[PDB]
Amino acid sequence: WXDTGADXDGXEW
Ligand SMILES: *C(=O)CCCCCCCCC
Repeated sequence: WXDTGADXDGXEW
């Protein structure tokens, strides 16, 4: 869990 969103570059998935 974490895989689907570090706080900035991308978003969810
Ligand atoms: C949450 O997304 C944790 C990531 C799961 C790690 C599973 C190991 C993968 C390499 C064997």
